[PDB]
Amino acid sequence: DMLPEIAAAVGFLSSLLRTRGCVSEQRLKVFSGALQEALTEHYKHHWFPEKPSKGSGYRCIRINHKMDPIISRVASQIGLSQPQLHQLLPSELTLWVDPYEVSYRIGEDGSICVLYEEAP
Repeated sequence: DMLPEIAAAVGFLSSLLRTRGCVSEQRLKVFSGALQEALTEHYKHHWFPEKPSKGSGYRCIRINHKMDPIISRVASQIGLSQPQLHQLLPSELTLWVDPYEVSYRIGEDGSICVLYEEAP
């Protein structure tokens, strides 16, 4: 039903902001909630538990020269600018949020790390 995978993904980003930033828990709670909501809306029509790769490119969260637009706008709601995000988050991040598995990679050549796995 998407909640756990989205929650794990948002929990990861929130943890990066807590550790690297000086961001209050009030703000981190707003950020976590709003991002969970935003991604739930974004992923609604692009979530196929029986085919986890289907929609994987659409759902993937990327940070390059550009910040991911959903992260940017939710971050703005808690008073973080994109320049700040560029500094607080890893610079070459890919975060895949798929049915039964959330994983990520930092840098084009970095390891693939599994954040969340669960059995269908």
